[PDB]
Amino acid sequence: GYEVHHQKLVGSNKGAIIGLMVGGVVIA
Amino acid sequence: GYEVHHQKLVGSNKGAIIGLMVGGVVIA
Amino acid sequence: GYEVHHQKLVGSNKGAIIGLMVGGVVIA
Amino acid sequence: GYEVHHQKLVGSNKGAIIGLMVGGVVIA
Amino acid sequence: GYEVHHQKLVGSNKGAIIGLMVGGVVIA
Amino acid sequence: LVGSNKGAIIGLMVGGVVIA
Amino acid sequence: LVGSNKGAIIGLMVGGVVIA
Amino acid sequence: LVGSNKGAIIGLMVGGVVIA
Amino acid sequence: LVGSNKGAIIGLMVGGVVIA
Amino acid sequence: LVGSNKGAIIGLMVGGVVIA
Repeated sequence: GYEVHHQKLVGSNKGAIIGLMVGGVVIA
Repeated sequence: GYEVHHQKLVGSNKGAIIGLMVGGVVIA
Repeated sequence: GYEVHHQKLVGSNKGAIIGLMVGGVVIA
Repeated sequence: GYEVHHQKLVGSNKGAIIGLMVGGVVIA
Repeated sequence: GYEVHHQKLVGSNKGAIIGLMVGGVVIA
Repeated sequence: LVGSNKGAIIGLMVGGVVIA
Repeated sequence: LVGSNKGAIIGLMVGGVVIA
Repeated sequence: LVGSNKGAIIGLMVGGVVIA
Repeated sequence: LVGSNKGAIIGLMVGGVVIA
Repeated sequence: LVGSNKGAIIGLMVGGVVIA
């Protein structure tokens, strides 16, 4: 179980690159 | 189980690149 | 089970590129 | 099962490119 | 079990690059 | 196979994306 | 096969996307 | 196989992404 | 195999990403 | 195998990322 809230991320970025992935949450 | 809320992300970005993927949530 | 709400993403981006995909949610 | 609500995404973007896909939800 | 809230991240960054991944939450 | 590759070569493909 | 590739080459294809 | 590769070469592919 | 590789070579691939 | 490798060579791959 996981919870994540009220946060922020700011500025230009190189993205997300991901392999074989099962059941994850990816914000990128 | 997962929960994610009220957050933000700001600025120009290189996106998301993803392999074989099962049941994930991807915001990008 | 998953929940995601009230969030935002801002700025021009290179999109999402995805391999073989089963049952996922992709916002991009 | 999945739930996603009350969010937004803002700015011009390069879309979504997806391989073989089964039962997914793609907003792009 | 995990909880993360009210935080921020600021400045241009090299993204996230990820191997085989099961059930994680990735902000990037 | 003889001679150089600068692009992508695949024997069998199921799903996936190739950008030259 | 003999001689150079700059694009994409596939033996068997199911689904997927190619951009030259 | 003879001669140099600067790109990508795959025997069997399920999912995944290739950028030259 | 004969001659130098500067790119990527894979026998069997499930998922994953290749950038030349 | 003959000649030097400056890139990446893999027998079997599940997940992972390769940057040349």
